[PDB]
Amino acid sequence: QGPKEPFRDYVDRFYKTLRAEQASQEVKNWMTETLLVQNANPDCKTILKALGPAATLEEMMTACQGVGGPGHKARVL
Amino acid sequence: PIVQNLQGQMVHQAISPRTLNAWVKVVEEKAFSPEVIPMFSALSEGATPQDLNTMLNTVGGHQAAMQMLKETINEEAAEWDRLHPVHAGPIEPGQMREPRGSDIAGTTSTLQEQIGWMTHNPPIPVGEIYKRWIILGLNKIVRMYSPTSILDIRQGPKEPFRDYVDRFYKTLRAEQASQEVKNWMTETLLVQNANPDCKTILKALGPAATLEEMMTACQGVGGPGHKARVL
Amino acid sequence: PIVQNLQGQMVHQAISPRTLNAWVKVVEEKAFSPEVIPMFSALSEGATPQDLNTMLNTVGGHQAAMQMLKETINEEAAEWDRLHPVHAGPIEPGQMREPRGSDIAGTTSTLQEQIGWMTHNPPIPVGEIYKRWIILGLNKIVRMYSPTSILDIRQGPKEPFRDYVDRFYKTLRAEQASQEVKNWMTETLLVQNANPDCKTILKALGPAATLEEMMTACQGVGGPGHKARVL
Amino acid sequence: PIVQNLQGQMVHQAISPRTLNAWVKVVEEKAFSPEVIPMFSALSEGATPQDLNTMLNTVGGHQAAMQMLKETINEEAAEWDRLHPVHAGPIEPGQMREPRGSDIAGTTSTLQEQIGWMTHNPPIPVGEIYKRWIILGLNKIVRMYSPTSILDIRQGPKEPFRDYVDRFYKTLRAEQASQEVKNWMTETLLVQNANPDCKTILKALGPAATLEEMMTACQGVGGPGHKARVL
Amino acid sequence: PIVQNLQGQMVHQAISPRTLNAWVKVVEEKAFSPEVIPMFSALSEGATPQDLNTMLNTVGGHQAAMQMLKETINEEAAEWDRLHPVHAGPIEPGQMREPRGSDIAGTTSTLQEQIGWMTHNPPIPVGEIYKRWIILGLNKIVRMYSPTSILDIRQGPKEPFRDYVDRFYKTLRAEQASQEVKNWMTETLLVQNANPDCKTILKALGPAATLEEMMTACQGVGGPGHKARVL
Amino acid sequence: AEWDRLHPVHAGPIEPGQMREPRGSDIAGTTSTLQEQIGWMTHNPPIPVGEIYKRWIILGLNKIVRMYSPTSILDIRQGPKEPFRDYVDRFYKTLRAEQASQEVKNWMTETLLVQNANPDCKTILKALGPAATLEEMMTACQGVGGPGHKARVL
Repeated sequence: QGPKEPFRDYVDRFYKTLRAEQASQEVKNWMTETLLVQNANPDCKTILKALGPAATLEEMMTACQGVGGPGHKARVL
Repeated sequence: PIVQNLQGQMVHQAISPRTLNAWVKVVEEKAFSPEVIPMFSALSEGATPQDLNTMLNTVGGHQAAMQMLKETINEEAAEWDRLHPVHAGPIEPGQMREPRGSDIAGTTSTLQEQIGWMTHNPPIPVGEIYKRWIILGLNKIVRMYSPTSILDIRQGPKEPFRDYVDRFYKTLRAEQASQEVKNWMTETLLVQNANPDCKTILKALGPAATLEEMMTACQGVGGPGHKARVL
Repeated sequence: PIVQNLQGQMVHQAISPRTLNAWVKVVEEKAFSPEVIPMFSALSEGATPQDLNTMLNTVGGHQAAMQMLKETINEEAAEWDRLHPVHAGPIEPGQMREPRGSDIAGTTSTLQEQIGWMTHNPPIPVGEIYKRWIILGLNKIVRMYSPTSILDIRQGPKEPFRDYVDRFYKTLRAEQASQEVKNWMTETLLVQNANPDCKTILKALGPAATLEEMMTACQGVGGPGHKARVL
Repeated sequence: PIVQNLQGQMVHQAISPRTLNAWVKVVEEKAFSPEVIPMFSALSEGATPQDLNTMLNTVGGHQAAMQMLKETINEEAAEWDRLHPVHAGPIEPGQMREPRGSDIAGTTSTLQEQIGWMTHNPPIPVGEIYKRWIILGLNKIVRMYSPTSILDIRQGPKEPFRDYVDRFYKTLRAEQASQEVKNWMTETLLVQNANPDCKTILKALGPAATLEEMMTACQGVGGPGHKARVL
Repeated sequence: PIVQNLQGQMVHQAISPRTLNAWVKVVEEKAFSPEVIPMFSALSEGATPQDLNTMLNTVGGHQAAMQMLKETINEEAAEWDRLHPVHAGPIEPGQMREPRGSDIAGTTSTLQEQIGWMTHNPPIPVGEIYKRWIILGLNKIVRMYSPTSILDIRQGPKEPFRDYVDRFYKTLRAEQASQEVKNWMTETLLVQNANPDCKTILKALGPAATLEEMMTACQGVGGPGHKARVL
Repeated sequence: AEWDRLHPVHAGPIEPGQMREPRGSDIAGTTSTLQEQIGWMTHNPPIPVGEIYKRWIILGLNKIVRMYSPTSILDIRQGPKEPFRDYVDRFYKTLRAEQASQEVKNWMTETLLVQNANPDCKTILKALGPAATLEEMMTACQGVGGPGHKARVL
C-alpha cells in the first residue's frame, strides 16, 4: 500500500493483481492471509488487526476512514 | 394517590402540600426541559384523574404552554371517543358504564366511578391513559420550546467531548425519533459531529465501542492546551 | 390542618414551618402575578381557618396589599352574615352549631369548632369558603396593582410572539376574563397581533386561532422590520 | 423506603416528593463531583431496590452519565449471576429464596420480596448490594467527566495552602487511587507542587511532618492577592 | 434522626438530602465560618451516631478537612476509653450495656442498639457525647479555615460599625487564645484598631458604656454625613 | 531507630538454650558480636538478622541511585522524532530508575503513558486505550515512525 493510497484502492489493486496470478485457491487464500494486512499502510493495518481475523471485507471497507486523504469515499479518475 | 393494602381494594389518599410544593418547584424550573417528564411519571404512579387534575390545577405559571397542553388533552379525549375502544354495552344489569374521554380526564366521572373502572376485571387504567395524554402534551411543550435540532448539535474546534456529549444527550432525549434512529445517532451521528481531532480517534475505535471508551479516547485531545511536560 | 386516614377518620396537627417558609418566599415574588392563587391553593390543602389566619399574619411584606385582602375577607364575612342570620346554639341535639361569617374567617370560632365542622359527614367546608374569600382578595391585588394592561393587550413594537402569548394569557388569567372577551380576543385581536406567516397558514389553521400552529408559524417580532406595532 | 420500629422489624413508608425534588437539584449541580456519593449514600439509607429504581427513574438530566451508570449496574447484575462474588450475610437464606442479579436490580422481585430479604434473620442486604453497583457507576461518571489531573494539581501564587490540599484530595478521590497509589501521590507531590514561599516553610518544617503540622505551619501572610475575609 | 417521641412505631428514618444540601452550602460556600458549629449543634438534635457519621461523610467533598476531623475524633474516643474502663456486653442479662468509645462513634454498635440506648429509661446519651467530640475537632477546622489574624482585621473607610464588630467577633471566635485575652480583645483591641472618627467616640464612651450605646453612636458617626478617613 | 522505638527488649532470654530477642543496634551490628550473629542463624528456627539489615541497605542504595540519576516520571514526554518503542523503553527505564510500585506502574501505564505521547503519534494508541497491554500497544505508531519500512542487507 502506497503512502498516499487509501485502503479501498489498495484492495482493488491487490484483487486485480490476484486475477493476473493463476495459482490454486488454497495458495491464494494463504497468500491473502499472509500478505494483504502485512504489506498495508502501518496505521491502517494496526486498525485492521484490532478488527481481528474474522472481520469481513465489507466491515474492513467501512473501516479505515481518514487514511489516504480526500478521495477514499469518491471514485478514482 | 391510590393506596392498596389488599389488591383490588383501592383507598384514595388526598394529595399533600409537600407533593404539590415539590411538583410546582419542578414545573418552575424544568417544564421546557426533558427533566419534567420522568419526574412527572414517578409522581403519577398510582394516580387518579383527581390527583392529575390537582397537579394541573396547582400550576399558575406559563399560561401559553398550559393552554397548549389543555387543548392537546381535549383533542386526545375527542380522538378516544371517536375510537370508543373500551366498551361493554348497557344490556347487562349492575355492570360498569362505558368510559368517555371526559370521564378519563375527570370531569364527567366521580372518584367512585374512577375507582370502579380501576378495580374492574380487566382493570381499566383511566389514570394511566390520562397520564399518557399529559406526557404527550409535556413532550409537545418540550419540542415547542426546544432551542435547536439534534442534527445541528456539534463539537467546537477544541471543545471538551464531555460538554458536547451532555448537550447531544439532552437534545437526543427531547427528540422523539424511532429506536433504530436513536441507535444510529449514538453509533454514527455522535461520532460524525465530533471535532476533527477527536473524530479521527473515534473512527479508529474497534468493534463494540462504548461511550466510556469514547470519553477515555478524547480525554487529553481537547480543553485547555498542555502547559507542562510537552516541550 | 386536617388529614384523612386509611380506615376513614380525620386527624389534626399544627401547621408546618415548611409551609410558612415556602409561603413567605411565594408572597415575596409572586404577589402581583396570578401565580400566587394556585400556589396558595397548593400550600393550603386541608388548612383550618386558624391555619389560614396563621398564614395571613405571618406575612410582614406588602402591607397595603394585605390591608386590601383583610378588608375583602371582612366584607365577605359581613355579607355572609347579612345572607344568613344564625340561630342561637345547636339547632338539634348532638350536632355542631351553624357557622357564622366570623366563625368561617376564624375570629369567633375556636380551633375545636373549626375541626368539628371540617370533620362533619359530609364535611362542612368552612376552610374552602374562607379560602375562596382569600382568593378573591388575591385576585383584587393581582388586577389592581398589575404590571400588565388588558387595555394594552396588543403586542409591543419590540416584543416576540412567544413572549407576547405569555403576557396575553397571563393578563387574561389575572383578570379572570369573560368567555365572551376571550372569544372576541382569540378570533379578532390575537390573530391581528400574529405575524404575517400565521396569516399565511390561515386555510390550514382554520377557525378559532390554534395556538401551537401560530407558535410554529411565527418567528420573532410581528410588526414591520421589528420596530413598529403589528396591529 | 423503610422506617424503624421500636419493637421488632421496620415498616415500609411512601417516598417524599421533596426528597426527589432535592435529588434532581443535587444531580443538576453536583453529579460530576464525588460529593454526590455521600448524598446518594444518605438518600439510599433504608432504601429498597424499588426505591433505588424510582430514584434513577426520576432523573431526566445528564442522560449520557445515567446511561453509562445503567449499563454498569446491568454488568454488575450479570457478574453477580456469572462470577459468584463475595457478600454480606448468608449464601443460603433459611426463610426466603436466593436473590438473582435481576432480583437485586428489582426487575424479577416484588416489593414484598425486597422487604422480605431486608427483614430476614440475618438480613439479606439487597439494597446495600445494589447501591454499591450504583456507586461504581457514580465513581465512573466522576472519572469520565472530571479531567485526569492528579500530577497537575499545584498551588497558585496568591492561593491558600488549605484550598490546594483540598483540591489535591478531591482530585485524588475523583481519580480513585488504590492504597499504594494514594500514599505515593500524597507523600511525593504535596510539598513539591506547593508555591515557593509556602514550600520554603514546608522544607524548613522537615521530613515526616504530619498533615495538621503542615496545615498549621504553611498558612499565608495575607499579602496582596490573598483574602482577609470569607464573607 | 429520631422522628417520633410519644410512640415507638415509625421511630427513626434517614436524614433528608434537602437538609444535607443546606449543610453542604454552610461548609463549602461559607468556607468553614464559625456558624458551622451552631448549625451542627442544631442539626444534631435527636441524632443517632449513624446520623452524625452521615453528616461527617456529607461535607461537600471536603475530604482533607474530614481526614483531620476524623483523626481528631479517633483520639477523643480513645481518651474516653481511658476515662471509662468499659467492658464488652452488659453487667447482667437484659441490661443496656455501658457504651465504649467505639460504640459511641457508631463503629461497634448498630442503629437498633443506638436507638435502644436513646429510648431507654433513663436514656443513655450516646449521640450527645459523640457530638461534643465532633465539635472539638470542628473547632480545629474553624481555626484552620480562618482567613486572617485577629490583629490584622480593620474597618473599611465608609464601613458600618456592625460589619466591623461582626468580623471581629467571628475572628475572635475562631482564635484559640485565653478567655482573659478574649476579654482584653473586646474591651481594648477592637477600639484600638477601629478607624479614627469611630475610635474617638468609642474611647469617649469608654468601658462604662453599654453595647447599644456604642452601636448607636458609632452607627451615627459612620452613616451619611461622614468624611471616610482612615488617618 | 524506628525498630528500637517500636520494640523495647525486656529481660534476658525466655529460658536457657535459646537466643535473646535482637534490638535495632544488634541488627546494624554495633551491639552484637560475630558469635551472636552466627548464633541467630544457627538457631531453630533461624533468625534472619542479615536479611533484616539488607532490606534497609537496599532502600539506601535506591536513594543513592535516585540521588545520582536525574530521572523523573513527572517530567516525561515523547521526543519529537523519537520512536514509540524508544519512548516506552525510556518510560519503563524511568519507572525502573525511580523504583515505582506495581500499582503505580499500572496507573502510569494505563493513565499517563499515552497522554504524554505526541498528538499525531498517540492517535491509534488513544483509540486502543488501556485494555491493550504493552505488546498490543507496540504494534502501533509506525506511520509517524522512523526506519523499518524497507528491508536491510545484513
